[PDB]
Formats: sequence, C-alpha cells, structure tokens
Amino acid sequence: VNSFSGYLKLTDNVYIKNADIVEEAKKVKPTVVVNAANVYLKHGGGVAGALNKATNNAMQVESDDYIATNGPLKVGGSCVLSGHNLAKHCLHVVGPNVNKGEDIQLLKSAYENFNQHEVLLAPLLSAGIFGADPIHSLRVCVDTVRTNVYLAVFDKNLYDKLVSSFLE
Ligand SMILES: O=C(O)c1cncc(-c2ccccc2)c1
Repeated sequence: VNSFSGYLKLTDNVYIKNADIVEEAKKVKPTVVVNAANVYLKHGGGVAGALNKATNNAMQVESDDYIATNGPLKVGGSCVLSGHNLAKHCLHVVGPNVNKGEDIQLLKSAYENFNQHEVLLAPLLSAGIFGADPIHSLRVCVDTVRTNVYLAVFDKNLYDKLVSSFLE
C-alpha cells in the first residue's frame, strides 16, 4: 500500500523521516524495502540485522539460498528477494565499505539499483559500519536516484544534521 506519512520533502523524488525502518515497513506496507547488505547477505547487524530479526530469520534463510546459486554479490550490486512480512520485495543493496578501502565512487552504482523500483523505503547506503559520511551518501542518493525514495534515519542527531545540510 506504500502508506508513507510524516516524510519531509528534500527534492521532488527524495523524502526523509526520523524513524526506525522496521517500524516504517510495518506501518507503510511498502512494495520495496531496501536492505543495507554485505556481499554475503549475512544480516548480522545495523539495518540488515534489524530487518532480518523482524522477519524472525525468514530473510536470512532466503538470502543463503540466493548466495548458493549466485555466490557473493558485487560491491555496488543488488538482488531482489522477498520482503516477507515487511514489504513485497527486499532490494538487498551492497554499498562500498570505505573502512576496507572499497571505492566511494561505487556508492553511485549502489544507488543506481534504486532506479529499478518506482517507490522504495530505504536507509542511507554505506553509512554506519560501511564508513561513508551519511550526508555525502544523501547527496549521492539525490544525484543518482530519480525514482521515489523514502529514507528512514534512526538517529535524531544525524537526521537533524542531514536536514540542516540539505535545506539550510
Ligand atoms: O502484493 C502487492 O501487490 C503488494 C504491493 N506492495 C506492498 C505490499 C505489502 C507490503 C507489506 C505488507 C503488506 C502488503 C503488497
């Protein structure tokens, strides 16, 4: 049903809310929730851990089965798997891990995957343990994605910084 509420317009196609993406997926019933994935689709923490836990490990069993056919994803790559109880689809997207010297230029490639989906509920890619500046990631989102993105940002202090950088 894609019932997004309380999202702040940043651009004509990029929206942002200070919210837990799991709680968002349960209220919004989005067609697509984006996972901040690693190449092995091992959902051990952050957004991936959160989404998987909310599926009571359904996502992790499907993910393994995919990895068995594919081997690992490419950095900048994605797959479309079931959203389980959270969404029709989960778009698992691998942003570069700049901690491991993966090139920040691959963040554009990661966001380009969003353009395959009319409307997405999504985190910022390559933030947190992936080590990219989240405000940089938002700029790459805005520059790259032309389909309708609804970004959920868990942390209020980071949310305010993001909105201050974008609108002030
Ligand atoms: O089956 C569909 O066409 C569909 C499309 N978008 C969202 C959903 C959905 C997503 C989460 C919960 C319940 C329903 C289903």
